[PDB]
Amino acid sequence: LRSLSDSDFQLEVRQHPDPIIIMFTGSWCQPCKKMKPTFEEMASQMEGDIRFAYMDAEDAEKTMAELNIRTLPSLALFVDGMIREVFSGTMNKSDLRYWINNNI
Repeated sequence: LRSLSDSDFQLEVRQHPDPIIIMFTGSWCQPCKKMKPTFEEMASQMEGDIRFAYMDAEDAEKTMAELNIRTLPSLALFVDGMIREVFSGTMNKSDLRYWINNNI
């Protein structure tokens, strides 16, 4: 999965036509380590429907600030370059599917 930084955000999220969910992550986060395989399993199922990417705290300070994202990991779904929903914390595979499909 691609990792994005603040410098990529305008192009890849605000300007890009296709939906994207960003998992915000960090180096010292056990919960993030266990959720990665789930996020990546979901990415594989939804390929060509929704894009999936990471943003590490160290590279996404400005993005996290303006989206007021603290909890880690966090998920942020964008549609038409606009924020749809932000989830704070971990999800198992079934809750993740429900969250995505219910929000698009």
